[PDB]
Amino acid sequence: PHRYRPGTVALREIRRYQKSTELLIRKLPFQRLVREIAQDFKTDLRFQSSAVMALQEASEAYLVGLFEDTNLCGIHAKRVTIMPKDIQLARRIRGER
DNA sequence: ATACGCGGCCGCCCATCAGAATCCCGGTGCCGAGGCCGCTCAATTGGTCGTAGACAGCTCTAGCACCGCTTAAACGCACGTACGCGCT
Repeated sequence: PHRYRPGTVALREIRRYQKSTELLIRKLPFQRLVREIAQDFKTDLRFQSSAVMALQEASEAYLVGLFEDTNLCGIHAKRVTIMPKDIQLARRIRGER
């Protein structure tokens, strides 16, 4: 009986997932969340279904980029798994915040 | 030939006059608001025309809601491997 050796599945997908364009985040929950905050400035406002996507794309890509910076720093240390600080470390250096 | 005298020397406590050092009052240099000001060219003033844009009417897209059949994706847990990370 058989189970793939660790780290054999993850890379395979990386690429599969790298080749394609299609969004990873969910249409319903995303939307609800967007509505949640927008209400908190002013309550009960509307957006064209696309207007929601416009918003959805700009952030989905945004993370994937940060994860990439997080990874280099994980590597720089002789490590293998993106730890917390690395993200923060990354955040601090970019000096966005 | 043999015995007495003393002489400046000196430690002693005791006296006089100048110099060192702290406190009572100080001048000096640096920084930053002030004042002065004056020739003047950019804002203000009084004024006309016209056009953006507020506004009200209107219609006509699309954002919401809502439902249920279908199912892919998320979930949670079980088991172990191969890394995080600690030490030397």
